[PDB]
Amino acid sequence: SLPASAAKNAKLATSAAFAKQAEGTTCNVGSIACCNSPAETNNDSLLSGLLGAGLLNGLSGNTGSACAKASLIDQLGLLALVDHTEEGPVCKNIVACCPEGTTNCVAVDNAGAGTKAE
Repeated sequence: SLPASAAKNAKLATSAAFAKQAEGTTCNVGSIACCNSPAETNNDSLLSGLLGAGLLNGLSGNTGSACAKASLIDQLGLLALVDHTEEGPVCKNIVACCPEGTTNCVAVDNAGAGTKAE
């Protein structure tokens, strides 16, 4: 357990499929996130505050589908919008780009269901 030792990668532990996602979807590395259906992301009343470790916001124009970033995943690991498959840690539903700090996240999918090439 030694952070930032010869590590030139900052992916989702593996990504792979999530990397194909990050290549197929127009987003940014330090603003890469996953957003889930509001009823599930907000399933827990504490979950709503759990995703906002840095006082962040939800989808741009849609207060409900909040997005947790890869850094947030290494901070808490919000399983509300994260799904696990043998391809690695991947999106649960909606893929979008979200800033760490304070502002909404932009969605470049919406109606694609956050699919990834294998």
